[PDB]
Amino acid sequence: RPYHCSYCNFSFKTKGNLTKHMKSKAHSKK
Ligand SMILES: [Zn+2]
Repeated sequence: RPYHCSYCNFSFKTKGNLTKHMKSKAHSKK
């Protein structure tokens, strides 16, 4: 699963999704 948050453990299956997390104001300015 090459799609794990840079903080949580919210894993996805693709980029469109992982990005959806890094898209919203989740928590990844780094
Ligand atoms: Zn996260």
